[PDB]
Amino acid sequence: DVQLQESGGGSVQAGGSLRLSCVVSGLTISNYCMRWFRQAPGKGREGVASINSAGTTYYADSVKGRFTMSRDNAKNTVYLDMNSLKPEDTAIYYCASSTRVWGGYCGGLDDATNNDWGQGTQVTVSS
Repeated sequence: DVQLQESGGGSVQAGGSLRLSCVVSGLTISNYCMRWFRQAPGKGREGVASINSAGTTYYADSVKGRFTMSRDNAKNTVYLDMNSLKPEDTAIYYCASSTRVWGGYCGGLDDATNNDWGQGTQVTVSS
């Protein structure tokens, strides 16, 4: 039974940084593509970052450089470090594992199929 629990969302001002956490239960996160998605207000859910079993990371065009994803295997937890946040980063950030893919590789960033999903965490970035 795969459970993902996000935390660390909050209000921050543009320029600032935040760190999100996603604690995973029922899977070893090293063996899967783990992912961050987000849904901005009124918008469809979008891919943000992902990390394959080799710990290689891929990032969406709009966040590359600024955002970084990593992994802590002893805690079975996945992080997103968001640096130089902008008003457009305001969204519910959701963590996911590509549970139903055989392989440790990642689908495309915007590939919301094959996943178990957490519940989301709110990030608000004021001007």
